[PDB]
Amino acid sequence: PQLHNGLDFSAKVIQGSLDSLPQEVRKFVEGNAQLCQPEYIHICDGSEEEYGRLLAHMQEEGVIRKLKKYDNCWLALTDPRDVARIESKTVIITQEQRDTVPIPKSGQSQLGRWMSEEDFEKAFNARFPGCMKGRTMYVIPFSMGPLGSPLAKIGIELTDSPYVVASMRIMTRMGTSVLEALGDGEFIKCLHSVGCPLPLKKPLVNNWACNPELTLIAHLPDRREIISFGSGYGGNSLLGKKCFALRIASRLAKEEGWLAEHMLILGITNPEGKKKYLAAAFPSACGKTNLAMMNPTLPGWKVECVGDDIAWMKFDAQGNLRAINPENGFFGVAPGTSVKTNPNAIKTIQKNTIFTNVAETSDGGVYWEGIDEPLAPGVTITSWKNKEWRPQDEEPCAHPNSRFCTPASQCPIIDPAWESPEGVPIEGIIFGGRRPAGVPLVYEALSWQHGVFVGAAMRSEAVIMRDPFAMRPFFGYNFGKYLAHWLSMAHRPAAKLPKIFHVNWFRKDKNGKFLWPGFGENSRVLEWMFGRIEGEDSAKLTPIGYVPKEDALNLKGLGDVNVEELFGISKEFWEKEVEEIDKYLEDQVNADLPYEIERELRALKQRISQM
Ligand SMILES: Nc1nc2c(ncn2[C@@H]2O[C@H](COP(=O)(O)OP(=O)(O)OP(=O)(O)O)[C@@H](O)[C@H]2O)c(=O)[nH]1
Ligand SMILES: O=C(O)C(=O)CS(=O)(=O)O
Ligand SMILES: [Mn+2]
Ligand SMILES: [Mn+2]
Ligand SMILES: [Mn+2]
Ligand code: NA
Repeated sequence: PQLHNGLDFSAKVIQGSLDSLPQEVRKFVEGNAQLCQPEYIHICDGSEEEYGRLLAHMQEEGVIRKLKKYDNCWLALTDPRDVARIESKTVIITQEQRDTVPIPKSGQSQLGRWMSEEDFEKAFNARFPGCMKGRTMYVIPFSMGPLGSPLAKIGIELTDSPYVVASMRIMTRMGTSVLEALGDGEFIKCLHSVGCPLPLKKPLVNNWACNPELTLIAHLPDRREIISFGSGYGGNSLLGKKCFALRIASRLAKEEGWLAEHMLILGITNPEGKKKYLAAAFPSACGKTNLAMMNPTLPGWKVECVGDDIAWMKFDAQGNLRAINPENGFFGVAPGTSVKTNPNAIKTIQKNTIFTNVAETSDGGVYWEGIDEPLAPGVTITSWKNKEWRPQDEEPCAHPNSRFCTPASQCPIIDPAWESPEGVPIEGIIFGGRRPAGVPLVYEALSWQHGVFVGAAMRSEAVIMRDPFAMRPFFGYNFGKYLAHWLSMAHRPAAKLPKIFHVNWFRKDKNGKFLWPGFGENSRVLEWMFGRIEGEDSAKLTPIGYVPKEDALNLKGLGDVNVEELFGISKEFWEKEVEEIDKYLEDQVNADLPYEIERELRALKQRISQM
């Protein structure tokens, strides 16, 4: 088979074996080993020992610190240049631009960023050759969704970051059982490098290898490849999450008749013990995680979490909309997480949890803005920038996009069906964002077509930005075709279309205070939705859809909440709103805008005119 050694990197394999790997997985590893020139190859087995030893190695290297207050919890602090998903360096490669984004009239699309094959190939060749010199290439075999669910898909991530390996063990199902379940089946090829070959040319900040200048997160859906360079952070480096499970998957979903969405999934149970599942799409930093593991204030009600971020949904042969959480953990925002805003998070993150860019207490614990847990006198705080921090410093102690990475299995209210291979049946879909004015607390769509329009029309504070379906950063293909795909669900055989709602937690009076207390009190909104799905006559028709009737919302124990301002619908506001939606859709979607969405816009405009 060889004149010399071939492309045989067997000699550098430090765990597992290239002979054990399926043939196509072997080619992927060896081809990229030849390209990236790692010193060693580590094939991940997913075991506790591997995990423990990896964490101890990172500990030795100064990459993570042990949080000695908790049971097996860890803290990573990044280079301040590498702190979040970067949309501007995120691209999708296709033959035709129009398959990736609609061609905007104004010239700049907000619906994705296309790059040509030719331009990507140059970018790739300027980055990856030799990029892993002196480092270990980890081979991470992972399943998005419960192992052997008919809805689950398998990936292989190659990375030179141990932090990514650890984080992927929490956020996916990874190891030898995935390889065994995979066999000779297809898989998504995920390549990641932090982009800092040894010896280091540039100096390392906070022991966090990254390369901001060359950062590029690419998707090649026709090759089933995700190729990410230069960032070690979250959605840029944990390739199963946004890159696979939203961008690549949304495209697969369209081709195969299912849906891959930026949605939490929760089970809600009323005082009678009657149970329904709801899916909800809010943009990043707009409260999915708070809702997904809500502690409902209303007596007798019970919320259980299936997932807090991604939903894969498909109508089964019975016509129920079946949803799975393709993730295995929560990669949740840390700041804001108190006992009051999110008690079930506080209990999940006690053990086996990795923290990134939060502050550290002198007694080995974690701190962040809005934690609402005062410390004993004498307890001092090390910031996320590794410096001493008093409450009267100008800066925050934790970065605003600082995160925890915690196993889903540890959540006290994790739903008993959260790993059922068939998924949970969705009966309602909720859209929402941050709107300080105009938009009531809750309303219900008049039809599937109106509901799809409601999704398409979503807007949210960062400056109120457009974020249709909470998917603006994540569409794997043409948004217009995405809308067509959603609308097509109405013509499926026996499909039982969920009720669609829109919510707004963030409406404010003219002094800028929140008109609604929210958090646990949002169970009062979910009550209404529950009843409306049941067929109850609790709804009054308005121009924008159905709102709750007077006294239909249980406001017992809230007292003097202003229903007037909170449910108010202004003609003047909504005239402006429809005009802005019209111009956006005309500019950003144009020829790919489905007729039915145009019709809903014309209908909404007409209903508003009659006010
Ligand atoms: N006023 C109000 N704010 C809320 C509520 N729920 C969440 N928030 C706010 O939303 C933020 C937390 O939401 P995140 O966890 O960042 O949002 P997310 O949707 O999980 O974001 P990703 O994980 O990045 O997708 C904090 O600023 C909270 O104050 C609510 O019911 N009322
Ligand atoms: O931005 C989001 O919606 C996230 O969930 C965080 S990340 O996975 O993109 O880093
Ligand atoms: Mn070393
Ligand atoms: Mn998200
Ligand atoms: Mn979240
Ligand atoms: Na560090």
